[PDB]
Amino acid sequence: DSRKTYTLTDYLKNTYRLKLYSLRWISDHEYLYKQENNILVFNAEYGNSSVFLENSTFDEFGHSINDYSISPDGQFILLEYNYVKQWRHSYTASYDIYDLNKRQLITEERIPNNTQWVTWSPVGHKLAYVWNNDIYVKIEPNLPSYRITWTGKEDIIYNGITDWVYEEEVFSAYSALWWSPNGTFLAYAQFNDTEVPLIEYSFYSDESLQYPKTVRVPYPKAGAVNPTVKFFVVNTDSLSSVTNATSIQITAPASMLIGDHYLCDVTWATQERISLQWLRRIQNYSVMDICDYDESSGRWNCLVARQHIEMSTTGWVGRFRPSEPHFTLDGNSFYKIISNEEGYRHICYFQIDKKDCTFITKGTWEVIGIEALTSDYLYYISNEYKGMPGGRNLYKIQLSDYTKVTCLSCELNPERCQYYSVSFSKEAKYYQLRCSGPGLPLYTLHSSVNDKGLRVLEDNSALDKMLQNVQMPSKKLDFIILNETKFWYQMILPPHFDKSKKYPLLLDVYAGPCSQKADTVFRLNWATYLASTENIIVASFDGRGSGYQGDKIMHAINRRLGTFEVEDQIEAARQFSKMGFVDNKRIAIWGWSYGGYVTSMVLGSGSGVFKCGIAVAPVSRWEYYDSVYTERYMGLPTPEDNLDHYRNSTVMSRAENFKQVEYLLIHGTADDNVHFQQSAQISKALVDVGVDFQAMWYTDEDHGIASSTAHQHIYTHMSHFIKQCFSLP
Amino acid sequence: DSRKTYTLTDYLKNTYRLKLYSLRWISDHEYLYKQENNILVFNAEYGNSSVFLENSTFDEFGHSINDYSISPDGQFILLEYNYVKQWRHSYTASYDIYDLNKRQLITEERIPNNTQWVTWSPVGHKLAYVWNNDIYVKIEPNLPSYRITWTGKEDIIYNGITDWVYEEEVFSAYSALWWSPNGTFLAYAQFNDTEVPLIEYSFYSDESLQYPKTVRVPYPKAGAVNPTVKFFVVNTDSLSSVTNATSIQITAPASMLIGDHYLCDVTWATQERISLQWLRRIQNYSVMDICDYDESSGRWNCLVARQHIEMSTTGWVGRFRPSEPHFTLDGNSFYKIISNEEGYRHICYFQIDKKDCTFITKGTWEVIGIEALTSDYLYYISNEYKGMPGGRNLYKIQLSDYTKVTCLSCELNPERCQYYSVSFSKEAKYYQLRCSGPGLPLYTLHSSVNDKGLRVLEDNSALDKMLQNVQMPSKKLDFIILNETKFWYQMILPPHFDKSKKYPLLLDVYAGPCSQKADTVFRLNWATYLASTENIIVASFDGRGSGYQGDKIMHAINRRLGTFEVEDQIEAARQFSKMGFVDNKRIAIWGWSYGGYVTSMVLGSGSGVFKCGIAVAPVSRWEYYDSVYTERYMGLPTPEDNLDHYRNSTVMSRAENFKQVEYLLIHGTADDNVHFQQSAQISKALVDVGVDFQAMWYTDEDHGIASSTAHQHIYTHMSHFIKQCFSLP
Ligand SMILES: Cc1cc(N2CCN([C@@H]3CN[C@H](C(=O)N4CCSC4)C3)CC2)n(-c2ccccc2)n1
Ligand SMILES: Cc1cc(N2CCN([C@@H]3CN[C@H](C(=O)N4CCSC4)C3)CC2)n(-c2ccccc2)n1
Ligand SMILES: *[C@@H]1O[C@H](CO)[C@@H](O[C@@H]2O[C@H](CO)[C@@H](O)[C@H](O)[C@H]2NC(C)=O)[C@H](O)[C@H]1NC(C)=O
Ligand SMILES: *[C@@H]1O[C@H](CO)[C@@H](O[C@@H]2O[C@H](CO)[C@@H](O)[C@H](O)[C@H]2NC(C)=O)[C@H](O)[C@H]1NC(C)=O
Ligand SMILES: *[C@@H]1O[C@H](CO)[C@@H](O[C@@H]2O[C@H](CO)[C@@H](O)[C@H](O)[C@H]2NC(C)=O)[C@H](O)[C@H]1NC(C)=O
Ligand SMILES: *[C@@H]1O[C@H](CO)[C@@H](O[C@@H]2O[C@H](CO)[C@@H](O)[C@H](O)[C@H]2NC(C)=O)[C@H](O)[C@H]1NC(C)=O
Ligand SMILES: *[C@@H]1O[C@H](CO)[C@@H](O[C@@H]2O[C@H](CO)[C@@H](O)[C@H](O)[C@H]2NC(C)=O)[C@H](O)[C@H]1NC(C)=O
Ligand SMILES: *[C@@H]1O[C@H](CO)[C@@H](O)[C@H](O)[C@H]1NC(C)=O
Ligand SMILES: *[C@@H]1O[C@H](CO)[C@@H](O)[C@H](O)[C@H]1NC(C)=O
Ligand SMILES: *[C@@H]1O[C@H](CO)[C@@H](O)[C@H](O)[C@H]1NC(C)=O
Ligand SMILES: *[C@@H]1O[C@H](CO)[C@@H](O)[C@H](O)[C@H]1NC(C)=O
Ligand SMILES: *[C@@H]1O[C@H](CO)[C@@H](O)[C@H](O)[C@H]1NC(C)=O
Ligand SMILES: *[C@@H]1O[C@H](CO)[C@@H](O)[C@H](O)[C@H]1NC(C)=O
Ligand SMILES: *[C@@H]1O[C@H](CO)[C@@H](O)[C@H](O)[C@H]1NC(C)=O
Repeated sequence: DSRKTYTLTDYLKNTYRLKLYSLRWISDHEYLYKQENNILVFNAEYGNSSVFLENSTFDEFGHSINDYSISPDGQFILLEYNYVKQWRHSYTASYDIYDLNKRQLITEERIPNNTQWVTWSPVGHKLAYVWNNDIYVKIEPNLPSYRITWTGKEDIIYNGITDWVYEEEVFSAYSALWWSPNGTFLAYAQFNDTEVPLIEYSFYSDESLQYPKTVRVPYPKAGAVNPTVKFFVVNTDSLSSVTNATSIQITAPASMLIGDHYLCDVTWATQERISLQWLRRIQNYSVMDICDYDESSGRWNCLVARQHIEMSTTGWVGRFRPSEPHFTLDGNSFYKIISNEEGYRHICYFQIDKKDCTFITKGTWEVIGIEALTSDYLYYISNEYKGMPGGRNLYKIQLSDYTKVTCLSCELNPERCQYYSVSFSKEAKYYQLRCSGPGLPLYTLHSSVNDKGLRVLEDNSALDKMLQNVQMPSKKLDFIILNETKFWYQMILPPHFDKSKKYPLLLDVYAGPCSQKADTVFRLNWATYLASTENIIVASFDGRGSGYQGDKIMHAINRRLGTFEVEDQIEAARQFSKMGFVDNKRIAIWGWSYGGYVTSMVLGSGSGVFKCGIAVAPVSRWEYYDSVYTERYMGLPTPEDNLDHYRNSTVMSRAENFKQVEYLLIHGTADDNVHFQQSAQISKALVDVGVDFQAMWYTDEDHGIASSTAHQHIYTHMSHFIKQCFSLP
Repeated sequence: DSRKTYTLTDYLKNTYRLKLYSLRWISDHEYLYKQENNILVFNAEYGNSSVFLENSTFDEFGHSINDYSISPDGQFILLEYNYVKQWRHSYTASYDIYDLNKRQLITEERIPNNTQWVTWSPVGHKLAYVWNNDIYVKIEPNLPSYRITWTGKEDIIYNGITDWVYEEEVFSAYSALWWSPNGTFLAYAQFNDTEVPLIEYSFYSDESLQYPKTVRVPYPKAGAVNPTVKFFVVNTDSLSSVTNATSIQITAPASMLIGDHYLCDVTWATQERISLQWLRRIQNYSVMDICDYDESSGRWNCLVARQHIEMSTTGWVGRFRPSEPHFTLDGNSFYKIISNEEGYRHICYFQIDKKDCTFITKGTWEVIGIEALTSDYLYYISNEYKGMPGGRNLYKIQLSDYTKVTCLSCELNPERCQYYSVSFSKEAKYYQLRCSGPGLPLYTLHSSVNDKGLRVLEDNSALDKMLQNVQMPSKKLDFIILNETKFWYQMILPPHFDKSKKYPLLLDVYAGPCSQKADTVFRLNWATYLASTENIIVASFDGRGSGYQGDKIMHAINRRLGTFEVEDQIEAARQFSKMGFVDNKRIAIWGWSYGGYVTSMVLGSGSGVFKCGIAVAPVSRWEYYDSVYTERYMGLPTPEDNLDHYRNSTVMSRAENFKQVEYLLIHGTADDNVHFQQSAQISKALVDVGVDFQAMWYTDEDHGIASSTAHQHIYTHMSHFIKQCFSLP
């Protein structure tokens, strides 16, 4: 063979690029799509377009525009710029509104600078924005704001936005406001961080800064004091008629009030009915309230007959958070994903005043998500097809006859596409299918009335052509058996793979609870280069604790992080050698984040299986990590709860066993999530026992080490180390 | 040759220890010596001893005593324990006092815990001590203490102790207390750091600390707000237990009060005469005031007729600060090292009320220090012997005839001993010589009356014969010519050095202003292992800006740090590489601190001479370093002064050029001196141009990376690096 391989320059410089089809549905019939930096509107039924916004229109705006969003009624567009990333989801920016009718910018009563979030009402053109930790509402883009809260206080009181931990762990989103479905009410959460301890780290900034600055974030580590939360609803329709419109509190149930708790879900049901879920600090008990506006009293009431209680015997509640409800039009019933009697996650259907739900799906497989609900159908993604827990397909269940279930995606192109996501139009008339593997991604448009394919949106044939002429790795997804249970693994295999030759193996690890590293997604990444150019088999493996294959497996690491998930990676490696195509002298392991911890635990296990390993931004001790995530899996680090296992599960306690391996440790200094602290303590421990290792810090990089230069630097650095570890003299 | 080499373990585990003989003169006739934990008193004339303190006297004391300090009159002993390091000289400790007459510990009115500094008066047994930034005085060990200052305040107001920058740079000590020669008066300085910005960094502590802490130190960076200082004198003979102490302030001369300035020297002349020097923040103007106590007034008066002005046109004043005066018995005249007209540092004789001084020494060589003064002789150390700048000998000059100069150490043992330091008895009747090279250290005792050599104190006999069984490297000290100027170098040469063989070379750099790395001192260090086990030549070179050779060379880097001193190392290496025994393909460079800065600048120079190098705790940008040190050499970083060269002289600007070399960058996270920031900015810059390098941070280590485990770990890592850099294909 004489075609070039997939090299590291190829990966780092993005020579081979995936084409996407990111559309935004503006109605049941139309979607927006960015083409040549023009923004086009598409008729779904026929596939014709017009230009919605010409690429010339903001030439003389004077600012690089970061993003855009159109009022639901089409009359205005919101423009975002001066974007500066905050955490994983949060950022600040400047904003302006362009009147789409008048074809004019709006210059009075403008959204202030340094605004933290902004949302259109779901209908019409109301705006809700958060500035200086307070909520404000405009009825019309050009009119003065109404202030909603007066309590905003930097790092202390958050109205309508999350604090660090609620952003990262609880909502995995920044905003904490929820418009009612026709824009009348605005629901919002308020977070109090007064007694939450601060993480403190240096930020060095450009070299022109003489003194480093101290970044200080309220961040509760395990067992520490948590933010408290309150919930409010204001009637925005009365702001123009009243001076200071009252924010009506809905208090948490008495069974949450008895101690530390969380607000873990907000979902509107109807115009006058909202639902909330709370979760005790011990994350095995949740309560859903369903609350109705009492018109004559102006107050919200949650009838105890409508409360629903979820609880767990074998582990925590939900995959990561208690699962969200989906309401039928009338708000009298709802669908929720919950773990059945066998431990598998399936769709359960509730009436709002009955506690017992009815299961509409079942089997040894799981529903991944509920994607849309019409009067006749519920659409959902699952891994049912062919018993492949790492597969994804779109299903449709007939509401009047549960035995009538159609796979809408399975057989469309079943050699090329086993992993789907979906985007439904506003009332589910159309759906876009997004196939992400095991062949090249494919984007298709479908009409829901007949379930027929309307046209191919993006098929990536341009790329396929280029890839024909490159020695690509292949991928093997399969299982092995242990104690009579299936555990999946995938392998990125060098081109011309030969079962008779002996290959070096790199074990790629994440292995956190409900993770999945063995799937059917097509990826171009570092592993691609390693299999293609360096002839390394890159393996991953879903051992105990992993997701989408049921509770028996997922909860097996309940309260016991740093055990089975760790042993099973080692076991995985023993089984690859046993396959006879793996050089037992050249087994490596590497992981980022949770994977950094597992890699490190495996390297300090004293197993003899691995020659070397790389840990990037690892957890090193569970007490250093955040309360919400750590406590969900570990409980509390108190003598009466689970301290023994917190202390027994640190990387540092294994320092002496790192004498047997070559170790590369890497961490960004401004990592606000897994604090440099945690690698500072691994390195100190290794020094203390006289172990030599390799280290790299990334100045002002966070958990993602995602900046362009640093991204390339870290994969270059790691490549040398892998090659060095494997080099044969 | 079947003998072992001096290995890396040998260096790190101190297999071969230099024996010393540290004594403390107590009179003109006797000294103390710590022998097998016992304290012995020696009579100098005869060499006989008695036991002063038996080691077992405190067997059941409670804690391990860190240090002892006997009152000058021999009645009491101060016991130091609970020693906790602060900066380079500062610490806190606890203290108890033992009465040698009553043979019992004092239990009444003990010195408080966390005492910052304590000192006996130079006669008798008074005590002055600092606690919570205030000065206290005990006339008797058991008597209640009088409080002298009430202004003391953490990180803000310092009485009788220094702030960070005065400790490190100005006094190079922590005390700011000066007893008068018979203990009547106590002179002290007060520092005010109110507007001095804080350096902040993380400290991680032991594993069990859940949240890292932020250390905050008042530290002025180049051009920032400096501390302000005041000077006071209190009569301790007139204290009341009923009235607050009265401190008489001596204000600085008007020509210092016009702007930012420093207090740089305090030296008592008599019982009632004290001298101070003040230095302008632009450190090329200093003035000495001489102030007499006015028995009528109770005030101290500094007659302008007694003011002494010192200035430099080519650089700064004094080697690092203006030199100390050595007064005669009556205090009417004094001796002081100042730069002569040829820019060589020589002894000048001053009358207290006359502007001009008289140089009593002269020549193209320099006086290192004045060590002792009698009515007949001044004893000094100089580098005159054989015009060797890196050698050190003891001389006496006859005060009535300056032509009568006698060398007291030159001829004692020329082959073994070319580097001396001395220690005189109280009245200069006896002196100790410490020879420390080029052969093994040798300690001897002498009498001044006829310069008889009484006896050998310690000759390092054991070690000598130990070393005979090891393949010890040799040291070569020589010079090269650059523009008709002699510049010196040293090479640590491997055993059995073979000039027809080609050796790899490591350039060991410091190169700071007034530095000296080519000398005759005998050292057992990293370079020793390198030459002996690894057969690497380790060279050091003293180029422009190096000290002890006149201001023509020392001042060449004035306002121009990171130029000639960097250029000169490259040229040295260049020249070394053209010698026949140097492998021009294997030349490395390393430095710590200022040498880390030079190493990095050299590596970024684009010279092509060096294949690899190591920088430990380097300065990277002069604006990050402290004011006193940096401004002395660079002036102010304003466009009206020397900003451009502050910006021309960064490691960061040279990042591109690292592309062609292998670089290891190492720094401790708790470095209060050269802040981690300096390396964080280096790392970021290399990341930004795409240059691979190696790195190592040391959690909670400071500038010395000196804790036993970190020490062994750093040298282990560096050894691995150098060996890898020097391996052939
Ligand atoms: C399919 C999916 C994945 C996740 N998450 C997002 C949060 N994520 C954690 C956020 N912080 C954690 C983290 O960063 N570490 C944990 C231990 S090592 C570092 C992961 C796990 C996956 N969510 C989710 C979780 C909570 C609310 C909504 C969605 N849903
Ligand atoms: C023979 C000698 C050496 C020094 N010094 C001590 C202080 N030292 C500086 C203290 N901080 C500096 C430092 O640590 N860096 C400077 C450049 S990189 C880091 C060195 C230089 C030599 N002194 C001295 C200086 C001032 C007062 C009294 C004595 N005398
Ligand atoms: C709108 O109403 C709120 C609540 O009634 C007012 O906020 C209160 O103001 C008082 C005194 O200023 C504080 O002591 C209370 O704690 C505040 N309560 C809350 C919930 O913030 C607010 O001032 C009103 N706004 C206007 C413009 O009148
Ligand atoms: C956020 O929480 C703190 C308590 O954790 C509240 O602060 C207290 O407020 C009362 C007045 O109602 C004071 O008397 C207390 O002394 C305060 N305690 C502390 C610890 O500061 C604060 O009001 C809360 N903020 C809200 C709800 O906006
Ligand atoms: C959105 O839903 C709200 C909530 O029901 C509607 O507000 C009510 O409108 C009816 C008119 O039929 C009145 O009887 C009630 O007094 C209103 N209640 C409140 C609290 O405002 C609102 O009309 C709907 N808005 C739109 C645009 O359809
Ligand atoms: C230490 O210095 C600060 C100034 O740096 C002094 O504070 C000033 O005090 C004067 C008189 O009391 C006031 O007029 C100023 O407003 C203060 N300035 C600032 C910036 O605080 C402080 O008093 C000094 N302390 C001592 C003991 O000398
Ligand atoms: C140390 O020297 C001081 C300063 O001269 C002595 O104090 C003076 O002593 C004389 C007698 O010799 C008295 O007439 C003065 O009134 C004293 N002056 C002051 C300012 O106190 C002191 O006696 C000496 N101290 C010791 C312990 O010998
Ligand atoms: C703007 O619009 C047209 C697409 O029809 C094209 O000429 C141009 O490439 C577009 N893109 C720009 C100006 O970035
Ligand atoms: C697409 O074509 C139809 C005609 O069949 C027309 O009515 C519709 O408005 C067109 N839509 C767009 C977005 O161009
Ligand atoms: C929730 O967890 C705690 C401790 O793990 C346990 O004692 C409690 O009974 C649990 N609740 C349920 C319903 O199992
Ligand atoms: C040394 O010897 C002399 C006797 O000649 C004696 O007086 C003196 O006290 C002795 N000194 C010591 C320190 O033991
Ligand atoms: C220092 O602390 C110890 C133990 O806490 C205490 O017993 C002792 O009295 C203290 N020392 C002084 C001088 O107060
Ligand atoms: C001495 O002065 C200080 C501060 O000025 C004051 O706090 C203290 O009360 C005074 N004490 C006496 C006894 O005068
Ligand atoms: C001190 O240095 C400055 C700045 O280079 C210079 O202008 C001046 O001549 C010097 N001061 C004296 C008193 O020589």
